[PDB]
Amino acid sequence: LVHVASVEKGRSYEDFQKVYNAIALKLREDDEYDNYIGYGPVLVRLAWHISGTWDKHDNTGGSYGGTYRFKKEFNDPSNAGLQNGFKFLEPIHKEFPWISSGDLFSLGGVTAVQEMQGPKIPWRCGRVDTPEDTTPDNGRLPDADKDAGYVRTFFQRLNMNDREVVALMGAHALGKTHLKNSGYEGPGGAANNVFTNEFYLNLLNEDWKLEKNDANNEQWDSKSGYMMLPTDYSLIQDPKYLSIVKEYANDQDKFFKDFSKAFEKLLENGITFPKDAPSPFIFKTLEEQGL
Ligand code: HEM
Repeated sequence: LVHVASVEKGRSYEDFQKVYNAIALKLREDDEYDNYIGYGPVLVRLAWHISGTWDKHDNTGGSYGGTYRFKKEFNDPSNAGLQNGFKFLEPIHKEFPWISSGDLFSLGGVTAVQEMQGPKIPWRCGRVDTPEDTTPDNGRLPDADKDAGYVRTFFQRLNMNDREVVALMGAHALGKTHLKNSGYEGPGGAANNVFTNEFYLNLLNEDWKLEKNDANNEQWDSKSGYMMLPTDYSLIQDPKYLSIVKEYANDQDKFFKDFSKAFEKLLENGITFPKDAPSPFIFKTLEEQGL
């Protein structure tokens, strides 16, 4: 099963920077969402979930086909809440109808990370919509109530190693768990709409207690009002993960560089890029453009 990137006809860097900018401008404008967290975190999560269905063994799932637009995937219990990100992107897609669904969903994630002051994430165009029967079944996204061995094995299916897993998980600095979506409640820290290495700092520095939430699920809580999922906390229970958590807690730049690599890889898993494909694009932020 081969998915060849095909550039939207006649489009180039400038066209995608316009789409970036529209997303970024709406991120700034629609600031009220989720008690003023804004849409950044949910857009990052959407980009991850549309990519995280990939299976390296047979190249099913993955961002290429844009299949989140079909009800089977839209309604995956694992994706509860992401409809808010999709709705955000609707007017963007209406303005730029030429962009593929997979390019739009993944570009939303890149735009959110950069506009939240995260690392630059190189991004490649050319995902092509595929039909409804290519939508992957529910159940390929990870459970949160599990341990380090679960996490490690899970991410092998996405061809991610320990360092890539721990780097990717730093995105959990962003946003919050919502009890009605996932059966977990609370943010992971104070800086949850700016992209930093706070996830690692808080894992190491907060005093965590294993409590039950109102949905009768266990989660790790701090007196400062933060929470970690069991799978988050597993990163400091496993000795190999813990070393890498300490590394990123002590080196912001290294976290940024490793996140950027792992996130681009996640977003590109399953896609074959022709040798004569354009190079990856690095979009300017609104701030860099004076916009
Ligand atoms: C073991 C892997 C992971 C598990 C079990 C997991 C689980 C969760 C769960 C349960 C939530 C809360 C959803 C809700 O209640 O609204 C969440 C939120 C989120 N996740 Fe993860 N996740 C994992 C990996 C990742 C990765 C790799 C990324 C992206 C690089 C990511 C990005 C996010 C973001 C940004 C949020 C906040 C969303 C919001 O505030 O609306 N997650 N995740």
